Amino acid sequence: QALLRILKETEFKKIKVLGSGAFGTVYKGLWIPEGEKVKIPVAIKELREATSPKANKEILDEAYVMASVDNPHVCRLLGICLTSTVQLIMQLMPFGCLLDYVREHKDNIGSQYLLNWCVQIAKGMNYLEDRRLVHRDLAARNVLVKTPQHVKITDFGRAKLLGAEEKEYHAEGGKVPIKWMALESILHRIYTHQSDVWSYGVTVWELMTFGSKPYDGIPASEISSILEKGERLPQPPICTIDVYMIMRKCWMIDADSRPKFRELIIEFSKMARDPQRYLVIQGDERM
Repeated sequence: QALLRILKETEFKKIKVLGSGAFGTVYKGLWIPEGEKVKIPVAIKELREATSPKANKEILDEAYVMASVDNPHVCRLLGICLTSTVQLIMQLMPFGCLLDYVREHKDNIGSQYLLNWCVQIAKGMNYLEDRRLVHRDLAARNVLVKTPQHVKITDFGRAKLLGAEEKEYHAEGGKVPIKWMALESILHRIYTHQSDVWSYGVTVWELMTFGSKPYDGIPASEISSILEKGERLPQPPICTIDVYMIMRKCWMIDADSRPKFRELIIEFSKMARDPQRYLVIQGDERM
């Protein structure tokens, strides 16, 4: 139940950069246990910014849950460095993220695969919700491919554990993935399990469009007022009215009108067992 290992930042050798963003940077690296000569390849995700004692406490709480995940669709935290800068130690994911996968396999991805990825992502989110984690970071670039049949949700220190009494999380200022965020989050910096549902919706949009960019063209600044105007992301060309109407429910203004992750698992599960009733892909069953 409590498995989290806290390691010395001196036990890691960075080897190459796998990626970098605003929020931090992922290294291909090497763990070398102190007192040991064995070297073991890890991914090292270290946060761009330094953190307050409050920030660390929250990352530390979330980290203890992450280090103990049962679920096939969430990446387990291997270890953590609470040194100068925080570093999450994750297992290497050589296929990379689902966002990349769908962009360069666009022509061989069938309705069956898309709908299965949605079920798996929802299962991982539903499980995180049971562990009381609000993910705050769900996007296609944060779903990793273990095999094309098997995807996993990963975290970069942004998830937040909720006290047994709490239903919200109110966040500080800073950089945010504003085009994946529920409107409450953008307006009031409040996050809940239901704002996670909003992001699931955008992530499913990302997949159904084979890697399209959300609100591409609009600056972050307008997003809030465009959503207030009623605009949402457009219906993807392969979506039936049934799939799209679900995305639209994920982007409802009242977060209690959005579906639950357990309902999302049920809907996409039935769709997943008759893919061609719901997605209209050209050459679909020829892939």
